[PDB]
Amino acid sequence: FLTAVSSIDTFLPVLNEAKLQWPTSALAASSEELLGGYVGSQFYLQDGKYMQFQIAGSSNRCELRQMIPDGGSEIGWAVDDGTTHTATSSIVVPEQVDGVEEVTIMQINSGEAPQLRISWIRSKSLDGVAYEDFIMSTVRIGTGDSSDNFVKTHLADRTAGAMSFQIDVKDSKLTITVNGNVVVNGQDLSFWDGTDSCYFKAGAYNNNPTSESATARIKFAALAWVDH
Ligand SMILES: O=C(O)[C@H]1O[C@@H](O[C@H]2[C@H](O)[C@H](O)[C@H](O[C@H]3[C@H](O)[C@H](O)[C@@H](O)O[C@@H]3C(=O)O)O[C@@H]2C(=O)O)[C@@H](O)[C@@H](O)[C@@H]1O
Ligand code: NA
Repeated sequence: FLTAVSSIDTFLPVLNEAKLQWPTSALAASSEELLGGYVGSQFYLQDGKYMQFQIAGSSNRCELRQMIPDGGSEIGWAVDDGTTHTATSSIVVPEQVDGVEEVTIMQINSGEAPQLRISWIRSKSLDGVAYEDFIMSTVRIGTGDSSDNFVKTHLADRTAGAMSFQIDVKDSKLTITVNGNVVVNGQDLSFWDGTDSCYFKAGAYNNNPTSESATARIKFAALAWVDH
């Protein structure tokens, strides 16, 4: 028997501003359904406190997608609209099973391309330095596929305990704070000026696994998004 995330108060504010995509982008449950007790192995309250996401398969997801609050439709904002767009979370990333290679846990996405992904990564070299079992940001600065279109940053090695995140977008600039420490300040987003379809996401989006059955698993102790 699985306990629903909505059975406690902690996540109601974000559930009131999200729909859930599972197991792919086009299959969704509404904010109303989430608030009404949506539950399953993919999305349940673990140990009385964690909004836990689980998903297997290449490019499959169990992921919240930002909505206008209070039964609203899909949100679309812009990096240069003047509003500060802020997402906060506290995440326990447990040990990922063999075959899971990258799990996107927070995003800024849009109708053109992902402006930002925060992901857990098993192993990667960045700017000449090898990192293992760590949290990375990937920012798009163009629409191409080569590495020149991205800025990738080692944010923090994965920790045993909960790790806090804050993503702030204001006036075409991005700041990321992890465990209270700034890890990216003033990253340019101006390529995306005028893109009015941006939105936050969070959960588990399974990227390039080497086994289709390996289940990615991510636990949120807190999640919120706000415009201010
Ligand atoms: O060394 C590198 O940086 C490796 O990057 C690989 O290309 C990445 C690309 O940089 C980026 O991470 C992209 O991200 C996509 C994501 O996985 C999801 O599919 C979706 O969110 O869309 C993202 C996007 O389009 O921005 O994924 C690719 C990738 O293949 O994983 C390769 O170039 C690799 O050879 C290289 O080592
Ligand atoms: Na765990």
